[PDB]
Amino acid sequence: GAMERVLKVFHYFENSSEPTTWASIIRHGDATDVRGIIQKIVDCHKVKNVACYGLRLSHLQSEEVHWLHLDMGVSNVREKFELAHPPEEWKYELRIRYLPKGFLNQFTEDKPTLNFFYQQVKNDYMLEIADQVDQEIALKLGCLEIRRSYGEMRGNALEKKSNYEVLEKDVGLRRFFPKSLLDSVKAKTLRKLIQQTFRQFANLNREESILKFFEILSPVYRFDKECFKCALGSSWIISVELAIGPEEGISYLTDKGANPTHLADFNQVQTIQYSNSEDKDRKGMLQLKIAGAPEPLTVTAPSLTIAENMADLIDGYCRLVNGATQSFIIRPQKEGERALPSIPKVSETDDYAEIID
Repeated sequence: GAMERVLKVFHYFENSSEPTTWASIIRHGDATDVRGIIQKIVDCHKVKNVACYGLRLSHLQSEEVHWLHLDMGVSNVREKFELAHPPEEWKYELRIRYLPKGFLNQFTEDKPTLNFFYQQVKNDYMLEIADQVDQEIALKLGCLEIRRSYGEMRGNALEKKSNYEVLEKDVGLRRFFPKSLLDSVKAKTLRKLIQQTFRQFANLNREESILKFFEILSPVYRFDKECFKCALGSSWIISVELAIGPEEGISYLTDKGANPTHLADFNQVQTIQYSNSEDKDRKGMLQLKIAGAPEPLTVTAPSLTIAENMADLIDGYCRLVNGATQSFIIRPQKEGERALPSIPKVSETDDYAEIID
C-alpha cells in the first residue's frame, strides 16, 4: 500500500510481556527485502550470528508454512499472500533456521542468540511434546526455566511456601510445565516434586540453565534438523525422507531410529537450480551441483511450496558455511527453470526498515 507497509514480526528476543506477544512492529518501504527486515530486528539486539536467522510465514488456520528467502521483497510477498487470505490470518515469525556445526558452543559467545534459540526451542517443546515426554523430564525442564527466569532468586527460596505460592497462584505453573503434569499430580505432591527437582539446578546461572535444558531435551526431541518427504533422482525417482541439519548435512533416512545416511556436506554444494515440471499439477524440482560429483543431486518435492522451503534451507546453509551474504541459487535460463518468487526485478530511501517501539 502506501501507509499499509507496517509489518508485525513475532520473535524470541525476551522482554517482560507475555511470550506469545514478543514481536516488533516495523515500518518498511516498497523495496525493503526480507534480509532488511531480519537485519534490523537482530541488530537491535546486538546479535553476532545474523546468518542463522530466517523469516517464516504461516497461515493461522493451516499447517502450511512459507520460508521467505532473504532476497524476496516484503511488499511482493505481502501482496502475493494477501491474494490467498487477508492480512489478519498470516503470522510472520523470525526464527533461527540455519545452525552452525557446534551451534551451542558458538551461541554461548552470542548471548542474545543463545537466548533466542532457547526461547524458540522451548516454545516448540511446550507446544509439541511437553504433554507427552516423561514427567521427570518435564519437571526438570520446567525447573530449569524457573532457575533461568528468576536469576537473582536465592537457590533455596522455593522451599518457602509463600514463595512457591506466588508461582502457583499468581504466575501460573503453566508458564513452565505442561497441562498434563499439573492435571495429574496432587497440588501438595507437585509442590514437593518441584522443590526437590529444583535443588539439583539451584546453583546454575542463566547460561548454564539454558545449556542444561538443551542437554535434557536433545534425547527426546530433535530441534537441530528438519526433515522432508521428497524424491531423489533424474531418471529413476526414489521416494525418501531427507534429514537436513548441522550434524547430517544433507542425509536420507532408512529405518526408524537408524543413523541417517549421508549424501553431501553443505560446503560441497556449488549451485542450486530451481525448476518446475510442465504438468497441469506442476512439480517443484531442485538440482544441487555437488563438488566432486559429476551428476547433480536432483530432488523432487511434493509441491512448489515445499521445494521453495527446501531451497531456502539449503541456500541458507550454503551462505552460512561459506561466510557468504549472497545466494547460491542460480538464475533460470532454460525451459521450465524458475527463480524463487517475489524477488524484485538518510531514512527516506525506499528499502528503509524502522522499528516502531
